[PDB]
Amino acid sequence: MKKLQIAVGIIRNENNEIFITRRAMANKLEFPGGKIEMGETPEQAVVRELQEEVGITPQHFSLFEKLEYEFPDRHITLWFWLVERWEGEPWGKEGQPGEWMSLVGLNADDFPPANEPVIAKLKRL
Ligand code: NA
Repeated sequence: MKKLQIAVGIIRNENNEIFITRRAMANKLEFPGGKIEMGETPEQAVVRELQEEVGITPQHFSLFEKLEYEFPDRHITLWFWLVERWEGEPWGKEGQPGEWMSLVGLNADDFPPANEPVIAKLKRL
């Protein structure tokens, strides 16, 4: 039994827009994120992952949602962090250009199914 945990960043600006990436579900939207390494905490992981993939250092953030998946010999945990303040400007730092999408025009169906409960929550408030 081993764990695989993913730190996910929900970067939201002042205009209720979120920074998302598009995939080449050939065009579904996704949140930036990556694996939490051994010896690294969930908070340290989302900061590092965003610094590496998006070019920002999250300063003000909180746990927005936590999803668990139990498969044979593997437990998966997705940590979704709502990032409201940061240093830097999001961009395709490692070739993964993202884009700002307003929540008013976003549909959960545009994201892979795992994101459903997160999008619903984002659009409520
Ligand atoms: Na990574």
